[PDB]
Amino acid sequence: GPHMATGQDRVVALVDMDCFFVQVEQRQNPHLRNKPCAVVQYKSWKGGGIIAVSYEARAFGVTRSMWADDAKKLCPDLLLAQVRESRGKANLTKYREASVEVMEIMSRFAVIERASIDEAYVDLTSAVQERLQKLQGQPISADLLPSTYIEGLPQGPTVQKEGMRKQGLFQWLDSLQIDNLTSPDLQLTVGAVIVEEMRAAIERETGFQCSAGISHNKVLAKLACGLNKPNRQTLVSHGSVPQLFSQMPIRKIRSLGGKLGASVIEILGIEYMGELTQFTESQLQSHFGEKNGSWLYAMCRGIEHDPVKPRQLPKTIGCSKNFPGKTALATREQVQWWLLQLAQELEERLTKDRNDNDRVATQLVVSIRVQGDKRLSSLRRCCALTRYDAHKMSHDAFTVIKNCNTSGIQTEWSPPLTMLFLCATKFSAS
DNA sequence: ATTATGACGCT
DNA sequence: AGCGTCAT
Ligand SMILES: Nc1nc2c(ncn2[C@H]2C[C@H](O)[C@@H](COP(=O)(O)NP(=O)(O)OP(=O)(O)O)O2)c(=O)[nH]1
Ligand SMILES: [Mg+2]
Ligand SMILES: [Mg+2]
Repeated sequence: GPHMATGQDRVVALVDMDCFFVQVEQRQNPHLRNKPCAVVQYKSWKGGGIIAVSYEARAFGVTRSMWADDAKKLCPDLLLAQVRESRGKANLTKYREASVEVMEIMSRFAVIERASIDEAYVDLTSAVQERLQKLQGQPISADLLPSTYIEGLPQGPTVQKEGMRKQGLFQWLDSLQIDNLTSPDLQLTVGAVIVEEMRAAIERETGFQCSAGISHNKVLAKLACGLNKPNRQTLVSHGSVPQLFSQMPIRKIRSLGGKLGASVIEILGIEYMGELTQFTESQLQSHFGEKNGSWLYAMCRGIEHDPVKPRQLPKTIGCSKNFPGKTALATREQVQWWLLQLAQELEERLTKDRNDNDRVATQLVVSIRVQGDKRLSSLRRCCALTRYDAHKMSHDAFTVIKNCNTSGIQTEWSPPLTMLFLCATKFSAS
């Protein structure tokens, strides 16, 4: 009743750049704009692997993870841009720099948490209180929400999508009590106004379009963001959760798309998020552990407490390359050469990070994969990172991994290596 | 032969 | 510390 917390204390948004790497390449090359196009890394093997797809190309069935040659079968006029190659490997610097452009604009409006190269959570609670004081009980005009969808509306008592959007928004605004400065629905609405402004600023100052979700926590904001892509934003209210979750496959919720979600489905014999409400918190904890069980009990009611961490910069800076099938490294000279290439890229990125961000990494993590292992990492070993020197870093990585070489011979490497990975971690202010 | 990252939980 | 899971 009156003591049952409803998880409506915060306003949280999730901003995700639409087909990011594609947009970066389309800004640079106008010939790619408003076309089916995709971004690929490498080229020789099956045309390269697609990692980003414009919405025009998605209409033909092109997806991430698809080989470019296969995508061309679905979409013969697909345009391709290739990721830059440096020191023998894909180099993603152009997209990281574009990411920084966007994140610095977002940070003008509120403290953000960088969740990926192209997505950030925003805690808008305080900004919303400020705007509410400025409004002075003035209603919110639909004109201030020109790209906003209200999930679940319209309902009750009509052909085109923009008309649908406007009907739902009008129903939402008509039911708003702008008198009450602590109304959660009002707070979400003002949050949506602020996100319209943030998205307008991003597009004006970078050329990039994005989608966004506005709700009371990170998981609902993330789910909301996906409901109306591209170039739109969606408000998911607390009240919309029962209907939304009643047909929502468990795997759609961030963190339940893998083994844990499969176990929820299999153990409980359910399919949809909403079905979780019928279990007690102790029941869920008994199946899935204390932490997961409490999290699921709250999440299926729309409640989640994970804070938006004030963290605009990545916590690690890493370099990795796969050596699949027959390209695997089977000589010591090979392993040393590729460790050096990875370490030279890492040195370049670390030196730029130190100059930009007043910090220094102190730990080097070396990960390898050996032929035959189905795991991402076969071995992970750390050593000290005391100088930004590529030859030192590559020598240190070789020292920590050299005992994996089964070959009695000194020149050969067996079993051959199918992945190398260097990661700088444990930053300190400098 | 998807690949290149990056975050975080467990023990 | 090293490994696994979840992303994508
Ligand atoms: N190197 C690499 N980059 C990747 C990979 N997957 C994605 N990227 C890169 C390329 C992506 O552009 C970027 C952002 O990832 P998303 O937000 O998941 N996809 P997007 O923004 O394209 O589409 P949407 O409109 O649905 O949000 O990360 C990968 O496996 N490897
Ligand atoms: Mg995106
Ligand atoms: Mg993203």
